[PDB]
Amino acid sequence: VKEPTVSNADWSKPYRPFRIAGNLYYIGTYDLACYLITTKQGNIIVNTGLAASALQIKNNIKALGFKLTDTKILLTTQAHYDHLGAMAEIKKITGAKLMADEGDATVMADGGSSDYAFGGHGSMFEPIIADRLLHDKDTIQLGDTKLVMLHHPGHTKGSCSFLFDTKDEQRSYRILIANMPTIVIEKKFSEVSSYPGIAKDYAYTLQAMKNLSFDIWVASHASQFSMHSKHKPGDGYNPKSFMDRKGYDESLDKLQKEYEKHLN
Ligand SMILES: [Co+2]
Ligand SMILES: [Zn+2]
Ligand SMILES: [Zn+2]
Repeated sequence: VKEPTVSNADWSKPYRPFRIAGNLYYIGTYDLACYLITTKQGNIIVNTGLAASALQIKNNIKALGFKLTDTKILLTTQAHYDHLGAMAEIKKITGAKLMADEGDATVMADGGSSDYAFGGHGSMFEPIIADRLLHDKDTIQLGDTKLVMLHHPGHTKGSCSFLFDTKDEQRSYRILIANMPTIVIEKKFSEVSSYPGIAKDYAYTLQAMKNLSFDIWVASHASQFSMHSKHKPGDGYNPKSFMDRKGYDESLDKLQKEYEKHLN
């Protein structure tokens, strides 16, 4: 396994973990977004960072006063090394069930060596095998929390978002953990031959994502939802700073124009 060169220091830069809304917490790096969802029956972790991120993740969970041994479920939005780098390790240590969008099961099982965009040069992250293959609109229940997986292909063949309700003592929130449909290739869709449905998948995702409704959206990278504009370490609890429909729409507009060009 050889993790590709990382030029962006913020991918490994530690960041102080915080509560976003209800039982949703941010436990990722300065730019690689990882989430903890805490329930009465244990916890869900969504994403890791790079290979070395396992230490920070364990520490972040601890720092919020939760227990790593309460981890029951592992999810990802995206089978790329920047979001699955430490997943094999976290799964080993926790013994949690990994649930994955069927579209990415294969790439995950080979550590990214069959990746349509970065394949052919061996494993880019430690292979993981999912205990559950999820399809569009499958639900994941733990205690009183229920997640809906949304198949949002294109970024990866199985990239996906999660839609779920949480509550604090005053209010309930509909949260989208979105995988934004960014384009990873530099060439035209028509030339990406080992992913024949790539253009149709982007078209489907862009349309499906525009029509979603929620109170709060977050993304796979902190920068993609401007997390550092909405929250500083020490802010305390403030779900409302993550209410940002305009931000979401502006982002999908940009990604729509990108889709039209075919690349970046
Ligand atoms: Co299936
Ligand atoms: Zn990616
Ligand atoms: Zn990424």
